[PDB]
Amino acid sequence: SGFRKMAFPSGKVEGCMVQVTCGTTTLNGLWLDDVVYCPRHVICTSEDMLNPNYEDLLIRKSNHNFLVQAGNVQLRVIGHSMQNCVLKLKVDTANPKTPKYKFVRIQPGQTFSVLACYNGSPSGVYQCAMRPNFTIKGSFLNGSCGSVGFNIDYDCVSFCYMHHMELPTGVHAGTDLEGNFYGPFVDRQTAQAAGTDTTITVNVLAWLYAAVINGDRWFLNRFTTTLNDFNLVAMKYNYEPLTQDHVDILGPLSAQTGIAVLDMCASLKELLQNGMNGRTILGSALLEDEFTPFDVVRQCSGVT
Amino acid sequence: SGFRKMAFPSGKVEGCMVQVTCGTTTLNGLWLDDVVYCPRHVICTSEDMLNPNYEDLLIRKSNHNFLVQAGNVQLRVIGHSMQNCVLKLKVDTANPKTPKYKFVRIQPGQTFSVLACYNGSPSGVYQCAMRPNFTIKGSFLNGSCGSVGFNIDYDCVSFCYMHHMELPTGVHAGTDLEGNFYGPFVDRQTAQAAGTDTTITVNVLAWLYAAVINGDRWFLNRFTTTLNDFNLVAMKYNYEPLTQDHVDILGPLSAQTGIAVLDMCASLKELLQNGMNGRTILGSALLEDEFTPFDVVRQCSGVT
Ligand SMILES: O=C(c1cc(=O)[nH]c2ccccc12)N1CCN(c2cccc(Cl)c2)C(=O)C1
Ligand SMILES: O=C(c1cc(=O)[nH]c2ccccc12)N1CCN(c2cccc(Cl)c2)C(=O)C1
Repeated sequence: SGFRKMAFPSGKVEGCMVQVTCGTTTLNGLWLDDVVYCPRHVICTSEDMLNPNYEDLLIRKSNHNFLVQAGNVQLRVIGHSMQNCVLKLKVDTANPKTPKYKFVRIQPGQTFSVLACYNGSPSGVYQCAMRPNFTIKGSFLNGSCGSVGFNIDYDCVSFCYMHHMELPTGVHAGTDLEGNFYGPFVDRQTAQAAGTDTTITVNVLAWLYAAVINGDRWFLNRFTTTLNDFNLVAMKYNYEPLTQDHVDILGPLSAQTGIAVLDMCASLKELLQNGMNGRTILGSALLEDEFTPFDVVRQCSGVT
Repeated sequence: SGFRKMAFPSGKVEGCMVQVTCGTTTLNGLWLDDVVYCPRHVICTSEDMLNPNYEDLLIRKSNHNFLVQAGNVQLRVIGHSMQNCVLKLKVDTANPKTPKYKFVRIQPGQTFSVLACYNGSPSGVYQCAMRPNFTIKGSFLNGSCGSVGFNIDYDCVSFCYMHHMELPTGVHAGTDLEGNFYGPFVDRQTAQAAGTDTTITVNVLAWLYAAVINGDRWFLNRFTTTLNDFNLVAMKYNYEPLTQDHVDILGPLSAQTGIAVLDMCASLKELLQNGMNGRTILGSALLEDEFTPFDVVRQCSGVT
């Protein structure tokens, strides 16, 4: 029992973190095989960031201007190229610690772990979700760029995120490992609007299922509702619409607890309409939406 | 910016996790040098746990009855001994992945990361605190015993906790790496009372400092208070008494924000007396007490 915001063990990713310096800018790189991946804004000076022309800035850079250091050892850069918003620096040495890996572009509402890094050294690991507005509520300071988000399936690391930016509002923006930003964000120091941050309904419900499994059942009522009735309430409270796919995905949680998905929907409807009345659910005084049904199942079954 | 419950990177500890089987019981072990540390209740059958006599149960066990498996390789057990509530199994091979390490007994209110494991394989990592009642609010399932809690100082892992038990209330009890339980708990399947779980006041204040640093400043008022006036309010709300040592420890946070510790105390006093009024602080609708002043400083400075 117990429910915590749990991250994947970071060992496989720690073995991939390197430092990338270009000019006066230092950030993190991801070394997999003989390629180091990093945000392309490593080639920018703080003056360039207002309106960078990355192709022109990159023309002035050669392989020897990219300093890549793995631990205390310097890697030799034999090639460099830009793929969307990431640079791929080909090095002469394959990372001996390269785990089995994939690059995946995740959907909003999906969760992943971040290994926050500074100067190629890992400082911490935390779990977060890709928000419906394509931002992440991370914890990143100066030099954290290049830090990655990932999931692990037994021994295969699916890298899904690379940190690039912090918006004026303190939320974070980044790309997948092919350099495509999640959202409408661009790697420019300009006024960028995040958009409405809605609540991931299927995740709140999965967390209500974990709460029931964990003995916290005060919020369960004698009511049911329909997908349409529920979604009328969900829209008013800036919650994502619940679809039949979400209901299907909650099936194992519904089967384990014996609580039909629509019955749990009615409990959530009353929690939204009446608030928590000073009470807590799983030690929280608000509805948590950064646990997918896969995360709840995993944390309540023991998958290593 | 951003504030998250951040754990230490778990790589150094993942390299130490092994599986320990004795009879029909399998749990996790910590392999450091040529010794595997594990809960002594690995020698108990589910019938023995009502009132085990560990010395007598241990007499019936020989080195060959302890199956230790590191990955898919079996380790040879050449010695076994009991130290308080832990078994120390001497193996013929030193762990090649042994990091620099120490064994430390932590104080209540101190935080640490847990690498939750099952069958010697790491499944997740999360951050928690040793509660003032010497329990931990973990997330552990069947087979999680032997999972460890640690802190990292650059390259030195200080192991502080080994998981042993789940109380009937769902909170967790365990020992330091010398086998001494934190609290009055005993490794027996018996009715054990946890005690009053008070709030770690110095940690709530450190988190209020992180909130101010992170732009969440609504709760700051025009008032101050005294250590004695504050503690009168703290006692009523089951908060730990704040001492001059706690005030000293908050010094760097007070210096960085320009807010005197007693002024922050008055803000917390009003938050306790009036509640949050439906508002949030760092994305939470309750006062968080599992971030020490060292954690807040570390997460707001970038220590790797
Ligand atoms: O290192 C950071 C940084 C990242 C972060 O998440 N939090 C911080 C908090 C305090 C100070 C700095 C940071 N930078 C430099 C690059 N950078 C940027 C600026 C413009 C465009 C692009 Cl793609 C990137 C940033 O956003 C800011
Ligand atoms: O593996 C677990 C377990 C640990 C846990 O933290 N959560 C669980 C949730 C569901 C089912 C089992 C568990 N056990 C076996 C040993 N055990 C025990 C019993 C008596 C004494 C001693 Cl020292 C230990 C337990 O408390 C329970």
